[PDB]
Amino acid sequence: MEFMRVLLIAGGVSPEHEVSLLSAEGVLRHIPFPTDLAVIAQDGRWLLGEKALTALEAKAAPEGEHPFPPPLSWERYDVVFPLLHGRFGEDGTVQGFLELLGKPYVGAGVAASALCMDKDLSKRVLAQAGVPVVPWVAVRKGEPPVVPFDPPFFVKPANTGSSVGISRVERFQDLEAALALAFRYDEKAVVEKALSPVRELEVGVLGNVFGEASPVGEVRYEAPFYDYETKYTPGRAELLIPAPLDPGTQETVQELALKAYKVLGVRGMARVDFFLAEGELYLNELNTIPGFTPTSMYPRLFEAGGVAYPELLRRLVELALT
Amino acid sequence: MEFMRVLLIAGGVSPEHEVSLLSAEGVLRHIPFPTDLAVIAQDGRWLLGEKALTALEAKAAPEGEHPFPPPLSWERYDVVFPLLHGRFGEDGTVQGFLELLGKPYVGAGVAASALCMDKDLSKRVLAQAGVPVVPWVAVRKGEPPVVPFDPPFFVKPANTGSSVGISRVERFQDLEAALALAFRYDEKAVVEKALSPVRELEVGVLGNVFGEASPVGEVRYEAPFYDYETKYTPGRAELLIPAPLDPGTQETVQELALKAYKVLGVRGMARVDFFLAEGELYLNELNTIPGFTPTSMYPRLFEAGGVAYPELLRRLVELALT
Repeated sequence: MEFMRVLLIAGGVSPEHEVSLLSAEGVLRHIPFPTDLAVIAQDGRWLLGEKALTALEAKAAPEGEHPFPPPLSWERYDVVFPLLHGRFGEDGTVQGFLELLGKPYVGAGVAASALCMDKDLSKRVLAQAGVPVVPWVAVRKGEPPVVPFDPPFFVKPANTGSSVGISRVERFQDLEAALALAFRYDEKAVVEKALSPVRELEVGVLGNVFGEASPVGEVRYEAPFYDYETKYTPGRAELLIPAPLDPGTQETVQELALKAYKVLGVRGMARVDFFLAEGELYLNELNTIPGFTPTSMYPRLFEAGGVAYPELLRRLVELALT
Repeated sequence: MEFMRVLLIAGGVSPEHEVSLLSAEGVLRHIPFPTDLAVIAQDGRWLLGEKALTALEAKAAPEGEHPFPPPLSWERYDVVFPLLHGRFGEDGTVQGFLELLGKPYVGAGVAASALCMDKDLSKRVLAQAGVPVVPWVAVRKGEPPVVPFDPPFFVKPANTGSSVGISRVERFQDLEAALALAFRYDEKAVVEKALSPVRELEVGVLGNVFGEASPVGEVRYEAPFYDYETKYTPGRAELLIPAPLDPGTQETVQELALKAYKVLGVRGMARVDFFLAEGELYLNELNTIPGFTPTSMYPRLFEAGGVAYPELLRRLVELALT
């Protein structure tokens, strides 16, 4: 039989554009099938063929040669891997386009993608299904906010990512300004109760609707410091795998992740992020297209779960076709 | 100033293709702005310019000349009215495409469109918000059904329309076959408790998120009969406007419709259908792109609400831009 052909799309117009491009190099090298690359420049225009690869020589591609509907053959590929993050990546827009093209693609479908990107709607569905989430309330522009809890809380646009337009309100006197800021990115915002101390845990899921979970990982912040020999050392995000979790908590994180995954009907993959506070777990968010770089959590979690990077990529493609 | 230019897209690949095409003639004649037409043939291919208009000469267009991404200028229009129903019409796919094109369009966005087309997810959100819906349960292929109620119930694929793949189960012995049928159209199905007697009411909403409601209408079936003078007379669907509703029930139907509309963040319009049984109301479904023909309920409801057909069309375009 002939080789199966995959089309990798990377870059994107969201602020996570550089993270995406960074993943491409790794996906191209390890995907177990011949793979072509197409890049979406920060300005929305696409780069195909030669220009796309050259684009991988930089941290970002503000270029763009082809206006949206790119002159791409599409018929030459069995599956499309839209490795794009946030707005115009994980929100169902690209998925919708690919559906109209009749092309099988990696990851969540239109409904699941759009839902998971809306902080309000996703939480409503999860709460309805019995999954714990942090107390929240949605607020729309023009509408009087009615936060049913303490002043320490986050305010953020409902359908965005990368922490853009987000504010941590200390006093109601600031709530007004915070919403006005958020509304600059989405007419709908959400106000979530800020927890403290709290720990962040992340788990990966692989499969169509009924998936398998990876071990649990923890995201820990390392403050900058003055080292005895090297002197100044910058702050850094530390990914702990496996997470130092007590007997039973790991199992509960995994069950909640898989349950939420099944309810929302997610396909292919998802990195589910949680908050752990006072021995209590809270589903924070589901990411249908998690970062895929070597340092990235999702691939490292499954590596610890016994699934090699190339194996992970191969399974994602196979799931797209089933 | 120059005339504003609108692009009407009609037809579609869903079984409601003929209903859509039928609307086009009426929209083209009454939309208060110069409007161009593009038709999506039943085979998925598009018809532009001259061929599109000629297509309006028949009840259906199985033709199609241009493969999906049609050679349409897009830049020549201020707003796009995708008057397509069901699958590849109201499910967020076309909406996603238009978003990537940066084109303002009539009706619900991607999230709301996909949600409203999923019978399971939409009900979960509505139940979460306190809106009454008929008891239901979602069942996925391979999963053991666990219906928490009586045997008389409907079984249907979760994300389809036009009543395709639907079955009315009389006895559990038939449940098996029913799901197998539904799964032929969607890996996820829903089992809803069938009510009886029950009446069907429909209300229209117009606006972005916070809308205004039209008067309430009732859908009544007229059985075929032998007339004294004309003899045989076929069965027919009777649209009663206003619906003969007791004092207070009309007001409750309207409140629930507007509340559901606001929660789901629907934009532009929606025809909300309800079930009335034992003095109890149940939100049946929200249709983001309701039929738009002269006999159609949505336009007639707003006509009764004082909004002329041309006025309705004009407002839909204005909302797309705000």
